[PDB]
Amino acid sequence: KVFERCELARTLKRLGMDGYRGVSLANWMCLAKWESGYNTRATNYNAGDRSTDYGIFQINSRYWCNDGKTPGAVNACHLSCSALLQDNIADAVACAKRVVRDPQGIRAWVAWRNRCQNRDVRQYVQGCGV
Ligand code: NA
Repeated sequence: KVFERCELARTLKRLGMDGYRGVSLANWMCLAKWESGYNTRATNYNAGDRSTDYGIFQINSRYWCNDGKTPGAVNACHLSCSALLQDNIADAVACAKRVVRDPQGIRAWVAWRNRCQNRDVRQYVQGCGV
């Protein structure tokens, strides 16, 4: 499904993402916006290394979830990558929390560095009542 901005903001807050490991809600919103445009069914195949990015946060199969076709991969979130394509984002959120628990934190997503880091991200949550 494709979330509307404020709808997603309220959903993430309820799931406990605001300030999770120091990452503000607006940063997670900026990340979801640039990664998938708030689309839970988005997938991106990386022909260069044979891995695929899944869901709203575009989580990669080489380390985070299992899709069976990615070479030399692990599954740190202990999930089938299919779980990251559901309309209900509970599992995608639990896995995103795992990703940021790693030593790079939010920086793990290159898109965050490119479009969110050191920018005014307030706009992503304004008017949402969060
Ligand atoms: Na994997």
